[PDB]
Amino acid sequence: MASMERFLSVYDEVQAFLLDQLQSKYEIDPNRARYLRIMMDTTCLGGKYFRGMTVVNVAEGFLAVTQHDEATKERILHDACVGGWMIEFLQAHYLVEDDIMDGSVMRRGKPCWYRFPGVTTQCAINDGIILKSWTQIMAWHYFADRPFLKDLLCLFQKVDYATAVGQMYDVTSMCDSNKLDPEVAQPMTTDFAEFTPAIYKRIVKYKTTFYTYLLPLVMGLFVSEAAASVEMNLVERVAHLIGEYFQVQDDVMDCFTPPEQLGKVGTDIEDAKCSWLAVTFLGKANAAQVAEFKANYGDKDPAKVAVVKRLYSEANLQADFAAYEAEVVREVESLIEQLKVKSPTFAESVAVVWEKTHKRKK
Amino acid sequence: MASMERFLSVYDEVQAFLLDQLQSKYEIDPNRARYLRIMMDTTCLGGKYFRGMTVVNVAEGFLAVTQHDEATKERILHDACVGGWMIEFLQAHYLVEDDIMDGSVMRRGKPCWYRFPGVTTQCAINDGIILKSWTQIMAWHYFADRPFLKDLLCLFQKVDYATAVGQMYDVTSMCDSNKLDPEVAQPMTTDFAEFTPAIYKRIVKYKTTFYTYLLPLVMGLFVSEAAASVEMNLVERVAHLIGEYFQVQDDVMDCFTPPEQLGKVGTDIEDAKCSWLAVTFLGKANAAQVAEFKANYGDKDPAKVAVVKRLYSEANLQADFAAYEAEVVREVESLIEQLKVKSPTFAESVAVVWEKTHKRKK
Ligand SMILES: O=P(O)(O)C(O)(Cc1cnc2ccccn12)P(=O)(O)O
Ligand SMILES: O=P(O)(O)C(O)(Cc1cnc2ccccn12)P(=O)(O)O
Ligand SMILES: C=C(C)CCOP(=O)(O)OP(=O)(O)O
Ligand SMILES: C=C(C)CCOP(=O)(O)OP(=O)(O)O
Ligand SMILES: [Mg+2]
Ligand SMILES: [Mg+2]
Ligand SMILES: [Mg+2]
Ligand SMILES: [Mg+2]
Ligand SMILES: [Mg+2]
Ligand SMILES: [Mg+2]
Repeated sequence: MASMERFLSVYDEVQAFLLDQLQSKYEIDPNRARYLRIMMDTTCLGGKYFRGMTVVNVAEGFLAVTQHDEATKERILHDACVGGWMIEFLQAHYLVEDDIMDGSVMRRGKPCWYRFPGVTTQCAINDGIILKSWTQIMAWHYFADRPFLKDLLCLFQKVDYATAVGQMYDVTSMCDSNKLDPEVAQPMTTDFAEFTPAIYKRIVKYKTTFYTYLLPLVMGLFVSEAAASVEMNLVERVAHLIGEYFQVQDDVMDCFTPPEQLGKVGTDIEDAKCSWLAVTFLGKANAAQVAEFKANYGDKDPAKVAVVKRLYSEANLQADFAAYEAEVVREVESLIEQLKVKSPTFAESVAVVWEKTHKRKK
Repeated sequence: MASMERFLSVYDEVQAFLLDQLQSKYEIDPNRARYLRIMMDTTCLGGKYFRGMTVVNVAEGFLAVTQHDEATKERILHDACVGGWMIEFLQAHYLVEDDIMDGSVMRRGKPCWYRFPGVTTQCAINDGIILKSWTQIMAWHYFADRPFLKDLLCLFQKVDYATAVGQMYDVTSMCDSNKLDPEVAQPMTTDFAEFTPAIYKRIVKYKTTFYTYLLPLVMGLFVSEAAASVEMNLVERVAHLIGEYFQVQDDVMDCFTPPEQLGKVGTDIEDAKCSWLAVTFLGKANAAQVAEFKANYGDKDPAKVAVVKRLYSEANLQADFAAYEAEVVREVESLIEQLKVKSPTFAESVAVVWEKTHKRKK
């Protein structure tokens, strides 16, 4: 695709600036510099680019309906692409750490960064932190001058914090709230009482909807100076909605999509994750299905995992997903309809994002 | 001490705000809220507070020589204390991750956060990231309104990045630059050719002098609006100097201070760290001392470590430290003398910081 290449060319610009700066203000030798180019390529590239592309889409949207000089068109698109990369670098950061926290094996068809032979956990934690700093380095370099800079950075760190908070929700989801205590070794739940639709939704709201949807949509508005031309409550509500759906597909895919298509290998069952499959399962299963699940869930044993998979198939959980999906389509089309009142171009952007998300295979 | 208590009371304010906000905008249950109060207390408290106190000192300095209304005095001190906590929270973040990367056991007389039974590595990585976000949450809450806010946040992230970059230098210091490669398992150096004074100094410049000295000194100026009344090159140079010395003491203490006085247990020998002791040792030892060191360094074996300790004692490395220290006193007093020309009050601040650093025991 010819817009993908234009986005990626801005990466090459950004990568060059970052690496030049390291050699020239941070006294880095070429081998460490090389290491960081590979760390940036490995953790920032080979994804769908839908977070960053989303910023560009929103910006091109306002550009088609507004008068601008050719140079402003250019600047604005360039700003959109750098903004896009901030979010991709923000994601890279989170995935590096997440793969560590989750015990993952592959991502984008390659081993997870920390599993690289010359990397390891000790380095990966810090590479992760580098990824996050890079995002602030870009912002300050490319946007120091822009009227949207405070707003952009205030949003970004609010989104970053929601995500970290959401991450803490996810990684403690298999613990009984009342037993959770830094002094005491955390035992897994036996009741699964907190695998509810409400709690599931809280987890996913924070760990994924802010950075996956809210941030790119609102950033696209910021770099367009168009935030006053939209109902912000509608934007928040639609980003939460689509973002929840996006995480539901992620959960479904963890268990049911073969790793070669997915580019990563599922770990939710092993990890005892409060995943959409698990919550939906516990919502429809009988007494004997529940008990069989309690005795097999949250263990690396390939045979116990096989059982949970067989339980999930038995429970016919694809019916539940069709119902789920049908309701989300209702509400998304609704919210897009509402967005049309003050901003038809933006609601068209939302519709493209939704379309891409709905039709996803990996 | 009665200024320590006033600083800590601002923590209680900040802690309350952060935790209230979680319950009221982030839907946190009391048990997760509790977990984060203990994580904040454990990682933010029980240290010397010299980074944050340093901001307060600098601010009180400009307040004694300037006319202000009683309310501005108050505001400015409050701002200084919140600024101070940003750096303490920034340090907390770095120590949580560092203890993981370094394989440490204790800090401030308690197990390292990740070694807590109810915490673990998976949670600690993220608690760490929370710590860093808290710093931006404070800034934006307390200072959204202040004229120094861009400057403060631009500096902070520049300092944060230098540190992360310095961390990558430290954790790869026992690798031969030319062998370092993400695809290939990293073998320790056999030559120790990169354990030089120049390389040592580059490591420490980035991993410690920016956040330990540059940031608090410059932040104290920012919240005082007094940055134009100082020679910034002199500030940078003195912060680098004192900060290097501070890391040298840290290295010396790692090996030679008993854990009960230190509050942490040394790991530099085991970890193959490019530490001041190692570099100085390699700088004065004979052919047979060097070879004996090469065969014992970078191994957890208590007996190989015993040997490196015995080699360090043999080499009479406390003479070298006295010479080192005598030269730093020369240059610090020099730089403080220079600081007196445009700003005598600030140079007095620097002198207090230096005095505290020089006379430290843990
Ligand atoms: O590993 P993946 O891709 O399956 C999965 O999506 C990863 C993921 C989702 N949301 C976040 C937020 C921060 C870091 C990682 N995140 P999950 O949430 O299931 O770990
Ligand atoms: O663990 P400590 O206290 O001995 C030691 O000081 C810790 C340390 C120094 N500088 C940094 C910067 C970021 C994180 C940790 N840092 P070291 O550098 O020797 O790990
Ligand atoms: C569910 C979430 C938010 C994590 C998976 O992220 P993506 O599937 O967007 O990862 P890439 O496309 O960037 O590989
Ligand atoms: C050498 C450095 C910079 C790390 C040790 O930091 P401190 O010795 O300042 O840690 P606390 O006083 O905060 O425990
Ligand atoms: Mg994961
Ligand atoms: Mg996860
Ligand atoms: Mg997943
Ligand atoms: Mg350490
Ligand atoms: Mg270290
Ligand atoms: Mg140390």
